[PDB]
Amino acid sequence: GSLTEDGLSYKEKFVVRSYEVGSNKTATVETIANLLQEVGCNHAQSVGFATTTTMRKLHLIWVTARMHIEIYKYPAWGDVVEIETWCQSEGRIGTRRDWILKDSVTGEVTGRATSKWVMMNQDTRRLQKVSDDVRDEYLVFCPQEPRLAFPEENNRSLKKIPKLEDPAQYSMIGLKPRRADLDMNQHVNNVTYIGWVLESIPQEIVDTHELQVITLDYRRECQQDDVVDSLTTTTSDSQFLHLLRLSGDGQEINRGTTLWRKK
Amino acid sequence: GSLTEDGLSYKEKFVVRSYEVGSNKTATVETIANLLQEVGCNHAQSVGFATTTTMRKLHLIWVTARMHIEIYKYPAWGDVVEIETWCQSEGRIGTRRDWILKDSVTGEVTGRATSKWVMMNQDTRRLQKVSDDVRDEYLVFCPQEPRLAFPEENNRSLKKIPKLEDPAQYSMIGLKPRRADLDMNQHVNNVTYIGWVLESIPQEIVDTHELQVITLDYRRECQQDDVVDSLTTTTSNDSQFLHLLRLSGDGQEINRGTTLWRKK
Ligand SMILES: N#Cc1ccccc1O
Ligand SMILES: N#Cc1ccccc1O
Ligand SMILES: N#Cc1ccccc1O
Ligand SMILES: N#Cc1ccccc1O
Repeated sequence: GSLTEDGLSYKEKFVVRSYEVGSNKTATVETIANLLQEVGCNHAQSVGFATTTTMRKLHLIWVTARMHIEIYKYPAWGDVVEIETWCQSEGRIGTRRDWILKDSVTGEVTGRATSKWVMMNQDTRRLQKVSDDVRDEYLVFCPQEPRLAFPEENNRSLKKIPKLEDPAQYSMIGLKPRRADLDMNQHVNNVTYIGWVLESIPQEIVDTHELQVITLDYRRECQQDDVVDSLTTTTSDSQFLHLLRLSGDGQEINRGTTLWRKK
Repeated sequence: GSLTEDGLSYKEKFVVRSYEVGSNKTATVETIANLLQEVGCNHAQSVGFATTTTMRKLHLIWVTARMHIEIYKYPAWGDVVEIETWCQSEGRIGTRRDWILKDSVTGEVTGRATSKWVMMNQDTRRLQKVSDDVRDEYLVFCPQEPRLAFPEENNRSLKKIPKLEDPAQYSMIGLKPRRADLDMNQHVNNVTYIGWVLESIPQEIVDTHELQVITLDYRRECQQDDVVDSLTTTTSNDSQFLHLLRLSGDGQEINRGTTLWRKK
């Protein structure tokens, strides 16, 4: 991978692996989400990091608030997918990281994604919002003119998501993380939550449709000893409303929506 | 990746990813097992496949009976690991696939692995000794002189594993696969079973030790609707454990194994 000519975005190519594909022999949306995370980390490394020494001193970290992914064509097993990523500050609110996925052979855009990140104290888990001196440190690595993977005014990535009301149409109960679901800091990987959302989609949908769009809000983290229930109701192409909540008290951890196109 | 000069082994390099590492910022044993599977798959593709046209006609597949991995140094996040793999027939019993892992910078061997595979009818699940006509088709892609990743006299890779007796010292109950644990044929990925074995190792061991050796026997498959219990008992500067995976209800065995850990 490498920073582009202007040093304001980063590109990396990936060969889709045999264990990374589903039954149609194309990459799963979780493999795609793992690759977006990987190119995001390689971008942060290439420019000196994604916390600055200032954030590290204040015990401040970046945390995902929302992930939105739209795929037109999933890369097949053995195909090379090229991914370009960049960041942009959105004022005191937080920062956005965008991605563009392309077929390396044709050069056509096969997917796009956008995420919203907020600053949080690592210990108290309190938000606080982006400070003046911290922001300045990041500004030099972001384009100043708006560069959006989803430019359209009031598009799918910015839509408010409602809370699913019981009884849910479908559910997968008692989902628990294992060591492979944790990251290097022993926290559940953000991609695991996407997998848990998808657990309550009926197999008949998975067999006859392809996932086109997924939007997922992150409200609270699932700890190593937590148990999750994944709820799904049809709201319609097929569209679904999703809710992840901790098995006991029913505390919400995530809410989202999915849009599926008939194969 | 590419077949070597003699066309009898295959090499591929991998850059360790950020989500592939544990708390030490080095690759997990499950990341390593996934990479061995990937280089095995790329080797089969580079030579025409890992079923031959005759096996597909007969509804015959290769299935793993045993996996044995020994790691000296786990590659760090960002490091390039080079893996060489080859196959050898072991008569009518079945075939063996071996791997050698190396640090791409130093050229030193950082790990090695060996696996035993048997032929099985895909539908009846019945095992069979490898026939001559099928065997002959594979022989041209394997070295004829023995090439072993574990040459040693009574090496760890060939040791018989006993059945853990209740009560187990440690256990992780109610483990279930999710869609990410399945392969392209909707079967639980062989690496998931390694993860499930490791689930019952106490966190204190994981924090103070590094996994050196894991040997795992595969007896039966966990289906999509099955639930698994992972049992572990200490059998021992080094810690050794006996492992058992069994289906949560009736207690039917799916896997047995052993692990050896060295103090960090
Ligand atoms: N904000 C921000 C940012 C920009 C370039 C690379 C890494 C980052 O976290
Ligand atoms: N997640 C998780 C986890 C952590 C330590 C032991 C077992 C687990 O499933
Ligand atoms: N047996 C065997 C074998 C050898 C080279 C590549 C793939 C194989 O299944
Ligand atoms: N394993 C598995 C699985 C298959 C279909 C739906 C949900 C699942 O966890």
